[PDB]
Amino acid sequence: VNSFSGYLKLTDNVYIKNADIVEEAKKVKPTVVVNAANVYLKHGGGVAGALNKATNNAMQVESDDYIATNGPLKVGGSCVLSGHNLAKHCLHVVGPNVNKGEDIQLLKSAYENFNQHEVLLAPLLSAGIFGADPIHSLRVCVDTVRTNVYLAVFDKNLYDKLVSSFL
Ligand SMILES: Cc1ccc(O)c(C(=O)O)c1
Repeated sequence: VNSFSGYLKLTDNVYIKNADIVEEAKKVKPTVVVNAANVYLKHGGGVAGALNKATNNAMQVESDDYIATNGPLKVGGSCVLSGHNLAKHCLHVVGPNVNKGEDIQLLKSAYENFNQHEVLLAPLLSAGIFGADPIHSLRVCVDTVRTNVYLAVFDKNLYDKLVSSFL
């Protein structure tokens, strides 16, 4: 049993809810929250900007030190950093950004990072301002992630479309 409430079960391991991932993290304090990161861990907008704002910029301060030591992530890659006030850990995952011309085939590699964690609270990778089709992102999630993933979809209209269209 876990603390996640009000999710619709899509598969054996994938759950979905219309929720603000920031508000959801604050309530649940999950072991792992996933950030929709970029390779520079520059948390300006979308999920990264909202998560980072909720940490009072501590996520950005930690991230800048990580990049100064390690250099940029790979598209499709990840790193584990603090979850600050939102979670034990934040798994920063880089999905391909279609609005920068990145190979959408890298979305499966991105979701494979989730399999290193038994339970996660996550957004749909490469959705929102990363420009991918969220229906596609949910299909790759279901077909790639084998651990237990709780998906927070920000947009109510999109949430209803994802559920209604799910195969
Ligand atoms: C907080 C937040 C901001 C932008 C977004 O696109 C999402 C999401 O896709 O789930 C969430």
